[PDB]
Amino acid sequence: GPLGSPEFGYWITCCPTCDVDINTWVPFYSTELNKPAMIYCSHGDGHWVHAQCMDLEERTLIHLSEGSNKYYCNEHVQIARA
Ligand SMILES: [Zn+2]
Ligand SMILES: [Zn+2]
Repeated sequence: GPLGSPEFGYWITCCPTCDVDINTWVPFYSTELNKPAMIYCSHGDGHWVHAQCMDLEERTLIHLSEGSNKYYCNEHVQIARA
């Protein structure tokens, strides 16, 4: 019984150039069924954002999902010039 997308969910804007949208999205991860494995950042304002949206690997997401791991989004992994 997969939950459709009637109400809100992870269909948001992980970034300013996000493309994740059920209108044309699908379960890419092998551990997922029909939803983007969003990730939480730990830099000042922790937020939620898709993983593939930042050119990430499915394995790294699994490893980072082990529990204890300083996970960092893409816009806060190497802040310096922009
Ligand atoms: Zn996104
Ligand atoms: Zn972040």
